[PDB]
Amino acid sequence: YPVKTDLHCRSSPSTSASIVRTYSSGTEVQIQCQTTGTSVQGSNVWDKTQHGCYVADYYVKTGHSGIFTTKCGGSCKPPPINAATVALIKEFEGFVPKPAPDPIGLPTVGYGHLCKTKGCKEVPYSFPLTQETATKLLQSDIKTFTSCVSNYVKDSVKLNDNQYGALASWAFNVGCGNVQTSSLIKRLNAGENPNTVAAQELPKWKYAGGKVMPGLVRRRNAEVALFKKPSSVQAHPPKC
Ligand SMILES: [K+]
Repeated sequence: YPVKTDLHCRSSPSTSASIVRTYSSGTEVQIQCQTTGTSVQGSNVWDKTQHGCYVADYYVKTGHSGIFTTKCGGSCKPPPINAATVALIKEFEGFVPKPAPDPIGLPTVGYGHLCKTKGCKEVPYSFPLTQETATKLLQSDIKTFTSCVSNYVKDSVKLNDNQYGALASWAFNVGCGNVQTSSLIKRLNAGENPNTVAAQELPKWKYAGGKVMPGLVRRRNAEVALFKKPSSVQAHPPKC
């Protein structure tokens, strides 16, 4: 069932409970079970979703007002990437304020955003982009990659925000399928010291067309330096 608005998914069926994640308008939810809690726009019905958190049923488009399924009788979103990670991706992707005017093939904008159309009008920000809107665009794009990193790395392997951000930057560059089959993920999951794994594995990802690319050597070195940058903030597994 689609949510009718940006809808908070809470740890209990209560507007006072902590927010586990927020579903954007139109996102599909599957209802495990329903319960009663805080009245929202005249309905006290709350739905437990596929993520194990609770949403106000008023904002889920089901065709029902009352409880219609099992009575009851979460999983934190990966965090946004930090400032240092954004700065690294901007260094290596550059900044493009507007799409090339009449492009051959699909253009880029912002910080390495590949457009789906030549006009790129499906991007939800006005052209030209500013540093602010390029960053928001990047935070949206990077969700694919923080999601797959956080999926493939075991939850017993704690990564700080710099480590997580470095992997997100790598993943964005190489794609999730490559992350999944990487020795990097394998060695992290075997319990090897993360900084050692990163330092040894990331520099291997330097080849294009059988040829070592200086730009990739440079990027992997910057990703290694970010990975090893000390932090006491845990990013993986997510906390909420
Ligand atoms: K995981």
